[PDB]
Amino acid sequence: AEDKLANSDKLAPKLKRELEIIAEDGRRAKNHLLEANLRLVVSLAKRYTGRGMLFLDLIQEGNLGLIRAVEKFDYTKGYKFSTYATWWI
DNA sequence: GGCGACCCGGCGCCCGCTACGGAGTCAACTACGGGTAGGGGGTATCGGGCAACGCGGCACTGAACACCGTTGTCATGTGCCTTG
Repeated sequence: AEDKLANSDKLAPKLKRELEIIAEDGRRAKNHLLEANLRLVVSLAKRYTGRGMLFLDLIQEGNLGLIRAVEKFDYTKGYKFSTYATWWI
């Protein structure tokens, strides 16, 4: 939807708003996924705590890795998101 | 419903200096791609060492004059002897 909106060719206004709405719903689902995986990322932050970096800082950096991973994740892989994410985390 | 205790946090300090011990720390991986950094190779540019000239002090050139200084020199003046 956002790809089609990004193109310069003219689209109908109602169709453009529908595409924007679908992209917004995708954004909402993205944040749903991130909040779901917050627990995994804090677990992996535990896994590297106590090495001179504050635990919440490690959590935040892992969260950066998490947003990267979701930005690079899709169902085309026949695996759960948990297995794929942990590498990027 | 402001007083009221009380409660609680929250804070704030807690004589002076010397002099007086040591120390030192548990949890991935690899692939790429660039960029720099070093290496030697070679090259234009700057710096240090010798030959030709110029001075400069003095030095010789004494040669040619000068400065006293000396014994050359002397035509011309005292002293004794002979004659008016």
